[PDB]
Amino acid sequence: AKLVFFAEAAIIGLMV
Amino acid sequence: AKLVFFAEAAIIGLMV
Amino acid sequence: AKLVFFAEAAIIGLMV
Amino acid sequence: AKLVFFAEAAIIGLMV
Amino acid sequence: AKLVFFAEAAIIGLMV
Amino acid sequence: AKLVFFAEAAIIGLMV
Amino acid sequence: AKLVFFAEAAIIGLMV
Amino acid sequence: AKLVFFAEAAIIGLMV
Amino acid sequence: AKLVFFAEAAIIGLMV
Amino acid sequence: AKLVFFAEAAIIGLMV
Amino acid sequence: AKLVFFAEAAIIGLMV
Amino acid sequence: AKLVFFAEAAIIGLMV
Amino acid sequence: AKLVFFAEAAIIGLMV
Amino acid sequence: AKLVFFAEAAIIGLMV
Amino acid sequence: AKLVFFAEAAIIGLMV
Amino acid sequence: AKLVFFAEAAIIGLMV
Amino acid sequence: AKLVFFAEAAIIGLMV
Amino acid sequence: AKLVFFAEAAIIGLMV
Amino acid sequence: AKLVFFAEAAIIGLMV
Amino acid sequence: AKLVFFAEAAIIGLMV
Amino acid sequence: AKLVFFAEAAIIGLMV
Amino acid sequence: AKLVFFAEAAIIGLMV
Amino acid sequence: AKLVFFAEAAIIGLMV
Amino acid sequence: AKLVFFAEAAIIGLMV
Ligand SMILES: [Cl-]
Ligand SMILES: [Cl-]
Ligand SMILES: [Cl-]
Ligand SMILES: [Cl-]
Ligand SMILES: [Cl-]
Ligand SMILES: [Cl-]
Ligand SMILES: [Cl-]
Ligand SMILES: [Cl-]
Ligand SMILES: [Cl-]
Ligand SMILES: [Cl-]
Ligand SMILES: [Cl-]
Ligand SMILES: [Cl-]
Ligand SMILES: [Cl-]
Ligand SMILES: [Cl-]
Ligand SMILES: [Cl-]
Ligand SMILES: [Cl-]
Ligand SMILES: [Cl-]
Ligand SMILES: [Cl-]
Ligand SMILES: [Cl-]
Ligand SMILES: [Cl-]
Ligand SMILES: [Cl-]
Ligand SMILES: [Cl-]
Ligand SMILES: [Cl-]
Ligand SMILES: [Cl-]
Repeated sequence: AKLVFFAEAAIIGLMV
Repeated sequence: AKLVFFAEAAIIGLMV
Repeated sequence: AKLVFFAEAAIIGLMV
Repeated sequence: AKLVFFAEAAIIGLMV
Repeated sequence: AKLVFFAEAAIIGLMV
Repeated sequence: AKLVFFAEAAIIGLMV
Repeated sequence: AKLVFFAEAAIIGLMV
Repeated sequence: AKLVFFAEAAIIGLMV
Repeated sequence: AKLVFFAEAAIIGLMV
Repeated sequence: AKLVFFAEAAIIGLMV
Repeated sequence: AKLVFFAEAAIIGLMV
Repeated sequence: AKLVFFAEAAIIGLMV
Repeated sequence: AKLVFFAEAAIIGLMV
Repeated sequence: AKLVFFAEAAIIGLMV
Repeated sequence: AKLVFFAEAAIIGLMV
Repeated sequence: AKLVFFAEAAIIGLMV
Repeated sequence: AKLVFFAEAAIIGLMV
Repeated sequence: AKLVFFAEAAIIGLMV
Repeated sequence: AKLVFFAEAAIIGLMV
Repeated sequence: AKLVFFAEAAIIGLMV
Repeated sequence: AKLVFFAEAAIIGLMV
Repeated sequence: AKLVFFAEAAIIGLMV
Repeated sequence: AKLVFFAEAAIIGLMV
Repeated sequence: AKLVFFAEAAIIGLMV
């Protein structure tokens, strides 16, 4: 799956 | 180059 | 914000 | 998984 | 139609 | 900002 | 409109 | 050839 | 999953 | 809507 | 910021 | 629908 | 110049 | 095949 | 030419 | 023609 | 933010 | 699943 | 780099 | 047919 | 302007 | 390679 | 006109 | 790399 990253702090990566 | 991330485990970052 | 990645080496993650 | 949205009314969110 | 979401508050879903 | 949704369960929406 | 096909079962064709 | 779909109703699948 | 069609005759649809 | 032209004969213009 | 336009009538211009 | 602007004079906004 | 087509009916071909 | 138009006058359409 | 809008306040549109 | 690959096992490539 | 440049002379860059 | 290809040498085909 | 496949015979893989 | 160009040196123009 | 090539033989390039 | 500009300050131009 | 940038070194900005 | 052509004169081919 592709991996998408967000900066919220904390960085979280979500799978696609 | 653009960096594209995948998750398979292990992360793989591939480039453009 | 979403993190967009480039590689030039240095990896750069910029926030959208 | 990422949720992709369409509208046809019914709203449909499909998972990638 | 494709449904595109925005956040301004309030959520706004606009279509294609 | 644009809104991106993921199904993880729980649905979470992240801003861009 | 463009027609986009998905498989979930059942086929779902959504439009643009 | 790949089949590309439109809807106008009539459904049209054209070959690429 | 997304559905992709090909004309080979016989029409075959492959999942993504 | 965007208009997309094809040639098969006859011309077919399909829309988005 | 860039202005992105939709029409749903109301015209909506959202800022990026 | 997405709204696309052109300048020719006069402005013309066309949609998707 | 390239001709880009929309339909709104009136067909509009704009030059790029 | 897809049809691409150009304004050169005279309008000419080329197949893809 | 295409028209691109920015919010700077004042809204300014630039031609492409 | 472009070549598209699928993993079904067996890998099959379809022409476009 | 992304940076977009225009030639108007004077070159001006607008943020996105 | 569809196979997406990169080259970094090693050729990598990842499944969608 | 992204790898793009074509079929002409012989296969040709070209890169981005 | 449209000619698509790559460079790998050799320049390659492939027909669509 | 961008340059687009077609194979018709004779190769012809059209400006955009 | 394509050059993409960002503003953070300082300008950063990253490539494809 | 919009300025599109490449790098080949020389930086080239072309006008659209 | 993809090769992109422009016309200014002189032809300039730039790459991705
Ligand atoms: Cl945000
Ligand atoms: Cl280095
Ligand atoms: Cl993005
Ligand atoms: Cl997942
Ligand atoms: Cl209804
Ligand atoms: Cl997606
Ligand atoms: Cl074929
Ligand atoms: Cl009908
Ligand atoms: Cl296609
Ligand atoms: Cl801004
Ligand atoms: Cl109304
Ligand atoms: Cl944008
Ligand atoms: Cl021209
Ligand atoms: Cl009407
Ligand atoms: Cl165009
Ligand atoms: Cl699958
Ligand atoms: Cl190596
Ligand atoms: Cl894909
Ligand atoms: Cl042809
Ligand atoms: Cl060489
Ligand atoms: Cl093409
Ligand atoms: Cl202009
Ligand atoms: Cl050099
Ligand atoms: Cl552009």
